[PDB]
Amino acid sequence: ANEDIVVSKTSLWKEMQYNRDITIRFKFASSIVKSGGLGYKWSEISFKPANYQYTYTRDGEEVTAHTTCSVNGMNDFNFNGGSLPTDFVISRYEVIKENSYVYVDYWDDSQAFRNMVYVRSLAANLNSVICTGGDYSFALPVGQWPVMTGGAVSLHSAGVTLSTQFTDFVSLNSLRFRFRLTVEEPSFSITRTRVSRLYGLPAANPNNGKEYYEVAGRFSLISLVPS
Amino acid sequence: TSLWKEMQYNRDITIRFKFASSIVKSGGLGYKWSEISFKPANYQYTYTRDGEEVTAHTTCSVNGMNDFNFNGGSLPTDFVISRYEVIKENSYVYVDYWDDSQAFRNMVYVRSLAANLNSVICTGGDYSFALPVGQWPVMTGGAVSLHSAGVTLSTQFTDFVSLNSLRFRFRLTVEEPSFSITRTRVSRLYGLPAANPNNGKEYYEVAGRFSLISLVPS
Repeated sequence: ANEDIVVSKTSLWKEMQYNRDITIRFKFASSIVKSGGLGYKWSEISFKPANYQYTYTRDGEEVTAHTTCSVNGMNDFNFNGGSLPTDFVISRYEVIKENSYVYVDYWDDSQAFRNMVYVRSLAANLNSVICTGGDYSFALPVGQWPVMTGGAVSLHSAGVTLSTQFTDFVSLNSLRFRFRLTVEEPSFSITRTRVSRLYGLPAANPNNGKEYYEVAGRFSLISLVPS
Repeated sequence: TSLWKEMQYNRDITIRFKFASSIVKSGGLGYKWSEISFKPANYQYTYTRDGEEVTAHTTCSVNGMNDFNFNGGSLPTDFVISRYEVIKENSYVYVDYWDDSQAFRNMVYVRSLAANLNSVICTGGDYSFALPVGQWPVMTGGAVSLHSAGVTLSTQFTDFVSLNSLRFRFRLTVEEPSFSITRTRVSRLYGLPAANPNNGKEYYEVAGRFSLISLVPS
């Protein structure tokens, strides 16, 4: 239909500010696929969305939170040790750099979260976090194993998106925190190759054995409330 | 204190979108492909509704895709596809939508959203795999129909203002024709592969009606 219709009687409203602490814990995931043949070649090392769930205290209440971490704007690198069946090769491996973004979707079970409605403005003041790459060994059938090591980026808050999903009957909120990246030390390399001194975070072992990365701070919301 | 009231905006909607794919060959002799995957795709267009010319933007992405593979053998000369994506009934297609219409500008303080949309069938086109020697295997077919499964309102807050967008989620049903890869044992599988999901179409279209209830100044 193509119409405009008045659904209620004029009412009174005012803007109210809400400030709340937030703790964002998340982690990456990777997909590593080998090529067939003898076993010296890898076809793909890429980032994959990863979920994390946890609980933390805020204002004397235990808050249960869920996050999903994904990346965008990743860069494709490769390593060609040669065309022989016995030459080490990585056809494609992803690296996040300053032209990439990390997104962390966040939801929590607090009444404050469910009550985010008619939000006019939302700003976040979050600490940065450094994500560093752990080692990843490439187990060749014969010979010493090349090892990817290093790499690091720091994450900096760059906007927040509030999403409200409308299904057959009710509404569910989600916040997406976007992070811009700055490359940091150490650079990454692959032992036993001439690949070294590159900056950014590869997808081989982005969590470096950590159970999660954490970004904490506060965010303020200004919403329209009845007057 | 300000004065506000709820308004309902009923409008027809035309959603045009398309897929994109990434096809990466393995280095070497030329018989191995490493990946065939879906990638997000943007589309922009204009349409008319009750006298107003509406300019719209969409971004189409998929989630829950399935990783298939074809292993013709471990010899350098055997055709292989290490990983190709297929959307099936456990997958979702999402279409983000924005338009420049006056009604869309009032979608800031939203009480509810509803959409009644037609379904659309997306069918795969052919994709040839040029081998160094021998006849070329061709991936052909595949199809899914898209069914509206919810709408999400997104508001992006950056340094100063807020940008709104709608995300339409579609659940899928597999349809005829099934897909296969000629010159191989792979045949009659159901779902839409990432090889050529647009089948030479400039875009796919889903149209219907949209209902918005929001709080606006009095």
